[PDB]
Amino acid sequence: FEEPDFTALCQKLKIPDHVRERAWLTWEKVSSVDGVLKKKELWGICIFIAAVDLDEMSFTFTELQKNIEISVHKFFNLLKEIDTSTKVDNAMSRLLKKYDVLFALFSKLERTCELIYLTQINSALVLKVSWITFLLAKGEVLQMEDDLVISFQLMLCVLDYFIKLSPPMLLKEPYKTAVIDTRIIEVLCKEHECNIDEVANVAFKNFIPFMNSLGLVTSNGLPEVENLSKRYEEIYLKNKDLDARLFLDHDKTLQTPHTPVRTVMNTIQQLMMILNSASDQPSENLISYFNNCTVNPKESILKRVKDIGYIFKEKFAKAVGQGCVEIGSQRYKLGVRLYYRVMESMLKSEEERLSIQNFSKLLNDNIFHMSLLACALEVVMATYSRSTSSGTDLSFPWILNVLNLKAFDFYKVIESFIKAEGNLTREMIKHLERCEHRIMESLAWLSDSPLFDLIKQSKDRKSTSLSLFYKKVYRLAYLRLNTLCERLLSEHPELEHIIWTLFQHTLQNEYELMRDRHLDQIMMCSMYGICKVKNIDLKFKIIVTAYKDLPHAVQETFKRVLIKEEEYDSIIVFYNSVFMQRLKTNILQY
Repeated sequence: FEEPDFTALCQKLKIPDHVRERAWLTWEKVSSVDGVLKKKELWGICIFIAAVDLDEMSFTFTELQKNIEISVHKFFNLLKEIDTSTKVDNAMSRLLKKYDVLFALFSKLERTCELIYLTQINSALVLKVSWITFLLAKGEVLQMEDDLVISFQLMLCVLDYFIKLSPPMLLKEPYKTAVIDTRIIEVLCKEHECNIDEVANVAFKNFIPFMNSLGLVTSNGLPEVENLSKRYEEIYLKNKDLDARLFLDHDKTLQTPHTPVRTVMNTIQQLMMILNSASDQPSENLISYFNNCTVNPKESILKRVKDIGYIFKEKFAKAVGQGCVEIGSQRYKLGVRLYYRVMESMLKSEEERLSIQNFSKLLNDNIFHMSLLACALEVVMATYSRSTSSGTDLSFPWILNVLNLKAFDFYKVIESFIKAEGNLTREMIKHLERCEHRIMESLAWLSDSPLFDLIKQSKDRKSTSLSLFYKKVYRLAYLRLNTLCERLLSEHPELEHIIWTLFQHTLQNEYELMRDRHLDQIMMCSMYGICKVKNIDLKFKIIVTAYKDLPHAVQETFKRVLIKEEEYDSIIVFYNSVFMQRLKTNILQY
């Protein structure tokens, strides 16, 4: 069956035989299903799929792109059509993220250069050397591969270095009459809404040490452009990544309210407003409430903060880069500034309501403090990340594993936090609400979770935390169930309430099915399970396609579902083996 053009492409990418024969088998099963269908683009994608699942990348992703002449986003889009394995999805995800971040940074770099150098050692030269230098500097200090902020501050340091190297003649007027001194790193931090202390730490701890490892290749300040270019190529060929040097030629392979970096840099200043009066220590009023307690909690509170900042900036560095313990430090400080601030707002607001000053059960509750702290930290960590409406591994629920805090417990504080801090931006509020959504949809239903005891200790007839939670889950569950129903079942509106009854029945009387599973999986199975006993043609592929268009739905939710303990399959396999096993004698009634 193997068309020659395919075997040709396979050869140009040095594809091994097992990979060739699996790239082809994939092309067979894909053309077999139709709905997508030049046909060369799809071939390389099949090759790429084969070379990821088989752990045999004999080619760099840029090489593949050079051959099927596809754009990065286009490649990604087309891949969503194919029933690719989760492992491919991870691969393309990481690659998509890497590209977007790199593109943003490079765009920002090239944009800034045209405003520093009047156009014509010269501007074109420094752009090349700054970018490749940064490219190498990035790889040494950062282990994230998609952290916009630290990368950008790093890039600002690189830029700073080469502006001074530049003769002031070809510099534009702010910078020209400025290198004649250290005002350059200030001007940038002003022009780009960056903290001067954040940048200076990166320069001292990361950028400058790195440059000092380039002495053998630098003459007259300037590193050898070509030696670095070769040093980068060595790493590009190794990761089989994308050749990021190509941005310099505006290479086609890499062509596609505020551009991505200024966006995130501004929300950071928005956090600097909110905290422009909060010390990293309990204020005297905070200390008042402490002293006005039955048991003075100040000892346990100052210690918890110390203990957590240790586990934090360590874990931070484990994920961001070992040479970044100090930025983990200056992130955590911000969290503490917020944390103490909100705690003062809470206590004060609580005496306006309770007319007392002894808040001793509250202030000595260990779970309450960890909650409030994890929450202040999250606001901070999210302020520093690329907005997740494709986020990161520092994204929620990263902060929950650091503090060893159960998601349910974390959820209970969100509402009071938002209200206690009247200065949270709408975006921060919206992000916290989405955090609550994840706890509701899956996290609180994890195997080790207080929730299942609130449920067990309600299987009798004092339950109130359990009821407000269930009321919030239902709202989420029905809202999702309903947009799905209107899209897929206009012609049978009588089914919706029926499904919802089965959905409710499961969350309530079969909760031990949600254990380490996802709410939307119980939703999708409920639609299907009912549609079948009432003989409506609604196959899972249809259900699952509609599911993807939901606000924050991810493919892994239907591709990877817990069947037996430590056993993951598809939602269909889940439907038949487990979901129908427990609910057989309930869907009888319908």
